[PDB]
Amino acid sequence: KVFGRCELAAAMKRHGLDNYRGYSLGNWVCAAKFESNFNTQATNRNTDGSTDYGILQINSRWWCNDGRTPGSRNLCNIPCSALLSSDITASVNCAKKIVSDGNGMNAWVAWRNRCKGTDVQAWIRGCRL
Ligand SMILES: [Br-]
Ligand SMILES: [Br-]
Ligand SMILES: [Br-]
Ligand SMILES: [Br-]
Ligand SMILES: [Br-]
Ligand SMILES: [Br-]
Ligand SMILES: [Br-]
Ligand code: NA
Repeated sequence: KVFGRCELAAAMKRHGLDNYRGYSLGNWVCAAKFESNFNTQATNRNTDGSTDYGILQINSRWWCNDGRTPGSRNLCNIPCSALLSSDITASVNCAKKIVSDGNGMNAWVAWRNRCKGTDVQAWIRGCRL
């Protein structure tokens, strides 16, 4: 499923992401846009053999199990396929654990490179919230 911008904002807000760990709602919508283009079915292989999954491109090296990343951990205790549902609950709960591990949203390289320090409010502008 390809969310719309204001649709994903409201879905993130309902799952308690707005201002989670100090990060306003626009940061998370921006991060989803540049990691997945709002597509819950997005996947991308990394050079090391791991794969990134779902609307927030969560990495199989650390966070989920896909059965083909030798020596990885499964810290969210979840199969990576659960991160590809049209319901974003599993993705949101795993993001809350990632963003609390010490490096904040710098864990998402596109956030650091394309969202950090920008007018992130523009991403929720005009949405009925
Ligand atoms: Br957009
Ligand atoms: Br594995
Ligand atoms: Br394979
Ligand atoms: Br583990
Ligand atoms: Br949802
Ligand atoms: Br932080
Ligand atoms: Br914002
Ligand atoms: Na893993």
